[PDB]
Amino acid sequence: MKIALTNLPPEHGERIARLLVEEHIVACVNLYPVHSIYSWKGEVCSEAEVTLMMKVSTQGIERLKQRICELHPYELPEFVVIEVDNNASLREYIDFVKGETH
Amino acid sequence: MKIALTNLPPEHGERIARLLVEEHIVACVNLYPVHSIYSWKGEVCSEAEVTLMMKVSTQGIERLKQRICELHPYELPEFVVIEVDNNASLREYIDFVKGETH
Amino acid sequence: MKIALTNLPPEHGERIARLLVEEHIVACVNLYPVHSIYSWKGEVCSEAEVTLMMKVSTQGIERLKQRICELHPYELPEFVVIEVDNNASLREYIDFVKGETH
Amino acid sequence: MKIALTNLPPEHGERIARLLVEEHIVACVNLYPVHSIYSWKGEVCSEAEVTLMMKVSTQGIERLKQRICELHPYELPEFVVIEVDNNASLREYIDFVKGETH
Amino acid sequence: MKIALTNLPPEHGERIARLLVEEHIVACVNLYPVHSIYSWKGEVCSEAEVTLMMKVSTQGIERLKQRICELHPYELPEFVVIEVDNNASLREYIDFVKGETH
Amino acid sequence: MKIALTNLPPEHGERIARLLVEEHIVACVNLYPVHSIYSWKGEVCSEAEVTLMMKVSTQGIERLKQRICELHPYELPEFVVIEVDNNASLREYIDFVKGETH
Repeated sequence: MKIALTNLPPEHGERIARLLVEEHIVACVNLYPVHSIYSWKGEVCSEAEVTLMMKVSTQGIERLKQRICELHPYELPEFVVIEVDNNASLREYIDFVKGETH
Repeated sequence: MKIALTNLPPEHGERIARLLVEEHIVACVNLYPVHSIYSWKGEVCSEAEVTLMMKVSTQGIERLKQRICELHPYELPEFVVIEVDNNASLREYIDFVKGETH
Repeated sequence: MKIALTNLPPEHGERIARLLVEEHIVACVNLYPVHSIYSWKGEVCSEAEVTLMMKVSTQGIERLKQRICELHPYELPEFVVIEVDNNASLREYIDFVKGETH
Repeated sequence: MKIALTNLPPEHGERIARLLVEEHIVACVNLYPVHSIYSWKGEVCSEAEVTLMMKVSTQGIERLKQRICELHPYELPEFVVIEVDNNASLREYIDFVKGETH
Repeated sequence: MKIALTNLPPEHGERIARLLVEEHIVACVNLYPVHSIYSWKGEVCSEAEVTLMMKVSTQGIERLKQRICELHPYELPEFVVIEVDNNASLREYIDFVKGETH
Repeated sequence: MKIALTNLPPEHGERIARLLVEEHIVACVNLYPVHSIYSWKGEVCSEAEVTLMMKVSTQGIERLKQRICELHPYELPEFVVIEVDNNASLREYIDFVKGETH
């Protein structure tokens, strides 16, 4: 399995997280609000966002990336994938994540 | 060192995080609330949870996993381990984490 | 690219996050509050902190570590670097992070 | 002006807040996530919710109540009006809140 | 009804809230984490706390105050009652709050 | 005592709160992040802000208002005073709030 992150305006975060679970593209999402500061086209931007921490099988990652890009309101969305130490994690939890990712 | 994640109902999060530090199974825990959406036995579940981001030596991970499973109220708890780039991290901070993990 | 974490008292979190983006040492920071429990010099410490989740090019990490250490109010600050699965992430987002990291 | 409070599931909180601002039923809304513990039909319930702290003109309250009852997903919604000390508050802020409310 | 506020250390906030709901001393509690900055014995204090926003019937307030003073870990606890506009609030919500309070 | 509310950009919320406590203009401040949706000059605005829930003595309110207007970065700042039921609240807490306010 892996963890994937994106950030969404709070309008869309929950909607999109819900869809991803309904469509079984991810097993589980944690959402929490966040304050983002970034450089964009020569300016320091400060925004209210929600982070989606998404739990998906390692092979379901490509499909997730595709879907995020379809649904995401930003020209250039964040999609950052983090590697999980699968063998140090709880075996039955990874198996669960794999099972719910169709 | 590594980072480990679990999610707990807010009732147990703080209690369990406190124990793990008192028993020196982890060096440090960050707790923050989270909204979780996941698939479970054919249903979309939506819950209030607290994420525990736990900082532990690389070899203390097995013991942490065992302890989490003993204390965790869920049939199938989340326990996800994330690999840390140890050499790009601050050396003295990893040494601290190692030292507090007995 | 990589993700880097530190935790700061809420007094300094925002200030420091802002500087790092203005100085183009990181592309983007997400800040969120956190409750931290850790062992320090024989005692269980409980504090209000803010987590800075920082997005930086893989080679800009050394400079970030140096800067964090210059600005951070703690004797021993947290600086934890997490490896990103660059090829499973969105290519154009990594390119963006690289571009904003001077 | 007055402050009104409601709690919504995260899936509806942001959507509904947005609408109330756009329709000029409230001047401003502050949303923040919350863990709700409540008694309901003989069960202790524990939910992820988002609080909407709404700023509205005194004369706009009944419309807000009406609209909240229309849009709210719950059978029995929360609508709680908090008493503002209008003389002690800042005049220009109250005026702003009056001017954005219809 | 009225709203009552207190702040607790995270280790006690969730436990205490749960009790007050179970004992039917409050109908509902919303908890959310908070950073507290306060003056105490000549020191500026900075703490992680969790706010409990409690819904109780008017006649239930003194019991709530009494129970808060019994359970609260602090020498001098916070107990602040906020004035609800009962006529402008939703009747059925107030009634619900009355019915869950003893 | 009374409760006063304002909202600030995250870059100023913590700094300003700290000052008001140090100068003994408020006894205590609770800060928490918030997503603000508000109407402003014909635009629906969506911002990251931090709420300051401030505890002050009744006679200290005007100074607090004055100081908030001085320090606040916004042209038109939020300053909203919430009505506390002083008899129903805990006497010793009110007294503490009076004693820390000048």
